[PDB]
This record gives sequence, structure tokens and C-alpha cells, in this order.
Amino acid sequence: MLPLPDFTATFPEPFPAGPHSERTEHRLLDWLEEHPLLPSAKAKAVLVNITSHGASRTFPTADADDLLLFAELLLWLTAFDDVHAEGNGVGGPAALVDRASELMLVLAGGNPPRAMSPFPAVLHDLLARFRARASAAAYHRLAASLRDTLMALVWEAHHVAKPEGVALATYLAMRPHTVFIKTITAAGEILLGYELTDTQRALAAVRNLETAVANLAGWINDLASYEREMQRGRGQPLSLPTLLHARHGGTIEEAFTRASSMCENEAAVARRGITHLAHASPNALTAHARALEDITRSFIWHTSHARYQGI
Amino acid sequence: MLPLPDFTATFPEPFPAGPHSERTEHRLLDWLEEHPLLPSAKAKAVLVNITSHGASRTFPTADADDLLLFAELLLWLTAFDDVHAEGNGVGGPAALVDRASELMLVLAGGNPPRAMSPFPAVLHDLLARFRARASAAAYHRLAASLRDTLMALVWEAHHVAKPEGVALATYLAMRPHTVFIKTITAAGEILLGYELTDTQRALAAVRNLETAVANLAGWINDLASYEREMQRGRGQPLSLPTLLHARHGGTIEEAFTRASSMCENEAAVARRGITHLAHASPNALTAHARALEDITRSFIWHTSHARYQGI
Ligand SMILES: [Mg+2]
Ligand SMILES: [Mg+2]
Ligand SMILES: [Mg+2]
Ligand SMILES: [Mg+2]
Ligand SMILES: [Mg+2]
Ligand SMILES: [Mg+2]
Repeated sequence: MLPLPDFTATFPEPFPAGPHSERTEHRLLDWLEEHPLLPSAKAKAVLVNITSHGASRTFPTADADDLLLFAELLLWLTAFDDVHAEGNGVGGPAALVDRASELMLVLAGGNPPRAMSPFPAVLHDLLARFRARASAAAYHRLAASLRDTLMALVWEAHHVAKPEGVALATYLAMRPHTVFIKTITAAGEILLGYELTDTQRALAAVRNLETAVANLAGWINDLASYEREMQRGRGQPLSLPTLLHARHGGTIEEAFTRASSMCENEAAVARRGITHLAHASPNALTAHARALEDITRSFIWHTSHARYQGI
Repeated sequence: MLPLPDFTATFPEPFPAGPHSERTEHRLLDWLEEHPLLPSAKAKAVLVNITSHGASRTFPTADADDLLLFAELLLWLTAFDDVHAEGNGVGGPAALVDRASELMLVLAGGNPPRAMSPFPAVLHDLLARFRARASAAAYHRLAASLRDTLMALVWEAHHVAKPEGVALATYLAMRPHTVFIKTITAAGEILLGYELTDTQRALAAVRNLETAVANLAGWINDLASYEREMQRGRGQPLSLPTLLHARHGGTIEEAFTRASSMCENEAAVARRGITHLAHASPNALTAHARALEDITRSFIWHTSHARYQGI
């Protein structure tokens, strides 16, 4: 069972998906035969599916080409998380640090030594295509979001063995960086062809909406992933219900009820923020509100995927 | 003894120091009583001295105010390295990861939870003053350089216990990030009031000079710091002579001879690169060549300081 959040009042189904979902899924499989990032063909098929079909919901406006770019970056990042991070790879946190440091060198520019992992070179190519498409500031924001995620995955890898050693407030601030929401949005500004001034980014209305969408994305993933993340060998995962259970005692069921209330409140904040920003102003504050709405709908959609709940 | 590199033909003494060296040293001590980053008053005095007097050589053009900003950032970063990183702090690599993750949150923007270390809040204030002074792209480059350094300090902390487990080529690519040269230069573009186009940064002449200055800064620090870094309890440090000694066998003296040859060659490359770029073009390629020359002279200067060789 486990109580789950109900978004009917804030983000009702269905979530619009754009056209190019099945082509993207095929062009992603051709790309991956050219750059094998996943060991298993089974794992590859599930991840290619949720990425392509999820990307259709994240950016319904699209362009079959722009969509494939974003889908390739998101699959690259998720595959890296799944192969190396969260303790999935051997060698402990130290091996992830070595892999993350190679990627930092790609991000810093100026040809680093060749790596025997394929992830650095793919990232190099992906960043090249995004740099050509984005403004200078927009690329920098994409690159920053990725640098921050790498530090946060290193952080997570040092705490998965003892999730109870993490304070709830630290987890809530770190989780937006491990759920990739900042990279998704920075990629969205590029591909949807808009960009906010640094003064607009400082607006409370803009920050409060971005915070609520980041919280909601991480928390719903935590709830949707808890059973799968649990069925592995290790104990409780480093995630929201585990920390609420440690904080309040009681049962996991009551932790999920608490988390589900947290998520519904956060969805209400996000809905109200989308309405404020969409009620016109600069066209950049709209479009951004609409970009964040579709990103949010796609995160709610992907919790029903096989990657999380099987059948 | 230990053979050391001779830069007389490439970067002869003396190195010009600007005027405001002693005021900066006093204004730094007043700042630190307001924000204690160093435990000891002895440690504080040495570090304030080399930072203020070194900063006078790094940016002779100056402005007593602009100089104090840069000096505060460089002292903040060096104090963080000295207190938490390279194994100086207890709790192993994991404690440094937690401290670095707090700083990543400062860099990402949007108020993280309050930390009980003072380093995050000082960084928050320092970044605020640099954002007001720099262009949007220039601030982003400063912030990126700092993100990259944090990952590289985390990397170093995972390898100091077994320096021989590091390949020479990996160390050479990582060391520019732990010697802080990229932050120094990005701060210089801001404070000297210039900035390169992304196409200029791609010029071979610009990249080859930046690489040679980064190599030289890290390597001369390695050689100057080897005796001090050795006199601690642990064995050989994670640094150039240690890795050359492991690569070639032989003696530490022959490793230092090899490293000294590497440094003199690199200084010759840097000198030739400074001449090419200074021979006019856009005024931005000059000034940059001159900025890098002064940065390089300051790194050579600071190897004679008490922080490295005592008396
Ligand atoms: Mg993860
Ligand atoms: Mg996962
Ligand atoms: Mg999950
Ligand atoms: Mg160091
Ligand atoms: Mg040191
Ligand atoms: Mg040193």
C-alpha cells in the first residue's frame, strides 16, 4: 500500500506528451549502440523508454532534434547515477569521486587526459552541442547545474551507508541537486529559447516557485522509488520517508502519510506560483511559469513508470 | 639542499609589489577578528602576511579596496584548504565532503540551512561583493573556478593516504584546481576590468599560456612545500616530486632535478607565450598576457615566504 500524494486538485492528469516520443526512443537506441553507457540491454530499454516518453512530457513544444539532445543529456546523467553513484558501483565513495573528477575536468574545458570510462567523452560532445545552441550565460548555467549535481552525488555516496546520520534540513537542501531538476530547467531555458535577467531570478515569486518544484520533484521520486530502492540488499535508502521515520519514530506508513502531506502542500504552493507568474509581466516570467509547469507534470507522470513500480 | 628551478632567464627578480601591502595586512587582521577562520594567532599572522604581500605582487595595479577583496577571497580559500582539506581535519574525506557541499550550496544561490562552520557565510558575502563588481559572465567564471576547486580538494583528500595510487597524468590535470590559479585569474579579469570573448579563450596561444602558468604555479608550490609537507607525521605528500620518484625510481634528489627541469621548461613556454600575446592584437589579449605575467611572478615570489621554508 503506502499512502501516496494526490495531485488531482493541483496537477490533474492527463499530462500532454508531444509528438516525437517514439522517434526519440529509436534515435536514443541508435546513439547508445554507438556509445554503450549501460551494461544490460534490459536496463537500456527501460531507461530509454522513460527518458524519451518522459522528455515528451517535460518539453511538449519540442523539436525532434532539440528533444533528442535533452533526452541524451538526461539519459547520460541518469545512467551515470545508476552505474557509479548511490553505491551502485564498487570501490566506495572514492571511485565515484574519481569518476566525478574526470567529469569536472570535462566541464572546466581544455582537454583532460583520456578516460577509460565512456561517460567523460559523451559529456564533452553533449556540452559542445549545448554551447552552440545557448547564450553564453545560458550555457554557464547549464554547466553550473551539472557541477553542483556532481558534488551532491559525491555527498550522497558518503551517507548512503548511514542515512540516519543525515539531518532532514541538509537532505532537503541537497536533494534538488541529486534529482537533476536544476539541469532540466537550465536545459529548458536553452531549448525553449528564453532566459531570465539576474534581477528576475531574484524575485521572490520566481525563487519560491523554483523551490517548490525542486522539492516536489525530489520528494515524489523518493516516495515512488522507496519500494524498489528497498528491495535491494541494503537497508533504508537515503530519502525523505527514511528521514521522517527517524525524526518522528512511529511507522513507515505514518512517514509516508507525512511525506504525502508535504508533497500535496508543495504542489499547492507550486500551483499558486505558476498562476502568479503566468498572469502576465515580462514574457520571460510567463513561459518560465509554463516551462516549470510542464517539468512538474513530467515528474508526476514518471512515477507510474515501470522503472519505479513494476506492474 | 634539493635542486630547485632557476627562473633568472624567464622571470628574473625582483617582483614589483604595489603600494597597499601593509594596509591590506592590517585590514585583513581586522576582518579576521570579526570572522575568525583560523584557530591560532600565529597561523593567522603568517597567512595574513603572505596573502597581503603576495596579493600586492599578483595585482600591482590594485586599488586598496579591490586588493582587499581578492586578498579576502584568497585567504578564505587557503584557510579552508588548511583547516579542512589535505587531511588536516578529522573525520576523513567524508567531513571535507560535508564542508564542501555546504559551500556548493552557497555557490548555487538561494539560502541554504545555516552552518556551524563560519566558512559558508563569509563565502556568501565575498561572492556578493564580486557579483556587484563583475559582469554576469565574469562572475559565472569566478563561481565555476571555485566549484571546480572544491571537487579537486575532495579528490585530493581521497588520495593523500596513498599518493602512489595516483597516475602522474591525473595529478597534473587536477593540480591546477587545488593550487587555485583559475580562481586567481578569474578574480583578476574582474578586478583589472577586462574580459575575453569565448573565441579568444579558444585561441591556442591563450590556452597554451594558461596551461603553462597553471602547471608552473602548482609545480613550484609542490617543490617549495615538500619539506614542510614532509615534516608532518604522514609520509610523502601527494605532489609532483613524490609521483616522479614513484614513476622513475631513483632518489628524491633526482626527482627534484627532474621537476626543476620541468619547471624551467614550463617557465620558458610561459615567457614565450607572454611575448606572443603582448605583441598587440585586441587589447584584451594584451593585459591578459600582463595579468598572467604578474600572477606568475607572485607565485615565484611566494616560494621564499616563511610559510614554506622557515628561515
Ligand atoms: Mg540518485
Ligand atoms: Mg536512482
Ligand atoms: Mg528515487
Ligand atoms: Mg592544498
Ligand atoms: Mg597546503
Ligand atoms: Mg604545497
